[PDB]
Amino acid sequence: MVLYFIGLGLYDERDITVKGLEIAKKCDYVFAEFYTSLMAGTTLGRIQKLIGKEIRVLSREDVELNFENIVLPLAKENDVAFLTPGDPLVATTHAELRIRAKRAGVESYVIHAPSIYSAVGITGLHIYKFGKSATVAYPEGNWFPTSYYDVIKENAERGLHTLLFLDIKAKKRMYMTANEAMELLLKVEDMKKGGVFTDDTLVVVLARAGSLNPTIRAGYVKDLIREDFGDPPHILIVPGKLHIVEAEYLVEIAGAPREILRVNV
Amino acid sequence: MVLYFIGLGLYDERDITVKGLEIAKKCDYVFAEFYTSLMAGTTLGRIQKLIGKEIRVLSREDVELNFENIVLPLAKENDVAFLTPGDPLVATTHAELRIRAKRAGVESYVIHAPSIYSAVGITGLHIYKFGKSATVAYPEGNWFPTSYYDVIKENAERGLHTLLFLDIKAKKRMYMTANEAMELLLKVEDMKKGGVFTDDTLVVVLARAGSLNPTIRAGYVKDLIREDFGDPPHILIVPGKLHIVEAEYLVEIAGAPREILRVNV
Ligand SMILES: Nc1ncnc2c1ncn2[C@@H]1O[C@H](CSCC[C@H](N)C(=O)O)[C@@H](O)[C@H]1O
Repeated sequence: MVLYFIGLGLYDERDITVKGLEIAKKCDYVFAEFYTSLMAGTTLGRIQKLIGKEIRVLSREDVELNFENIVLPLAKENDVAFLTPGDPLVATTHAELRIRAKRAGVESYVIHAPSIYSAVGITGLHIYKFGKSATVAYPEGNWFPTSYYDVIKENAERGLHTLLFLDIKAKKRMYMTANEAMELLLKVEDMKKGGVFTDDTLVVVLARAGSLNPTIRAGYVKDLIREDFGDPPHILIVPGKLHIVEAEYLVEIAGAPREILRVNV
Repeated sequence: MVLYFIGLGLYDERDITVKGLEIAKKCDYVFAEFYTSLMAGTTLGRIQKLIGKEIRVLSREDVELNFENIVLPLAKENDVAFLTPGDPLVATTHAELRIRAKRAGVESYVIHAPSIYSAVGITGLHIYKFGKSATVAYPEGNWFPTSYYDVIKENAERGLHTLLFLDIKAKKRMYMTANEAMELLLKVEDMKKGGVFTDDTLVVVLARAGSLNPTIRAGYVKDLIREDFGDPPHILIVPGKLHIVEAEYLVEIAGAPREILRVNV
């Protein structure tokens, strides 16, 4: 009687690890949530066919409010798996669910999978140079989130890159595009005047990481803000000072303006 | 005409993704490098058996000096796979290899897999709170590198966690232990006296991430410096101020002392 937290990866059903698949295939009950991220290259049906089990999808409320009443009860007398997009413990609050598991006397194990947090390495930007991360949240009513702007400022001041997770409204089927994120950032800039994000700021966009042909683009906000980066999910990155090799990759692979090759050391 | 960069994941031969395995199986030639890191929970033989292909292992020199003479020629007229521990392109030197492919008229695609960079999510520490990362290198002769100490200092003063990759002598398969890293840091502290790493510093050790039975331990240096965390690899994290939820996970899951709930939050 145990509970497995198993990541499904970045884009499609084949992004699950072999370990995760073999373990999922032998579980008695399989649950999953698809509100923390978007797997744009698969369907519930394909995932179900791969693991050979029926998958009960849980809503954010089911998990946050009733994980211990829906999943844990079964884990006390059966092998249960809880599937999630990407890595189950990255940019989610699922780690806390392991405490609930302990309290219920249920042992839990974690099976990792490709995460967008590390996949950004495909942009050519050195992973160790990424600083604090942030999420660009949709404004709601009179509330306009701006914390992410300060994160960029803090990292950039230290010469570090900033990974910006983009908002998602699973129920409404709304996925924030890199374009919308840029528009919001420009609005915060006009409000704060920190000189952190402007039309001349160099940015990198990574869309549908995990697919064989993800969209990887780098350039100035003024040029990319109205560019079509394809279907979601998208992630936006605001690089700090570039090493020469980072600039070379952005130019050669992400189509960045050749002028960025001339770094100001 | 195609080169696939395929990640092998965290620990053993089943940490490769289903996508990576199926693609590797269909490749005409398969190369691999084990110098950026190692796969401690498996062997080349077990990886070969899973993929059902002979694996040509390449040294750091083979890759950095002769990638275009060893791998690319075959990729020109065949489907070739290049396996790497973890997630491809996390290691800083990997990215440039895609430019080499482009220069040789070879298409390249990246197949992601779990990376320790994202797997640390299992420590319960929020991924967004991780700042710049660093590597603790073994001092040698008259060379005593200490830049990693400064990374911790700069992250911590901003309330961010610091991921410290530990040194490895790839060919000899000798891993720096978290204990050795702590000893080194106390030594650097005694030299810099910045009050960044002392007996009272709270640290988190993650050993054998990817395994079903990783060791996750949190506590003060004075208590953990001589503790046995099991077989390698080891990762050391120096967290910044903790969110109560992070602290509760460290206490409940990582055996941290209750004291952290009042001292480090
Ligand atoms: N394949 C992908 N391509 C681009 N962005 C992605 C992505 N998968 C996730 N994201 C980004 O991350 C956000 C979800 S955050 C949850 C992340 C997940 N646990 C993981 O490990 O990846 C999305 O709204 C999007 O901005």
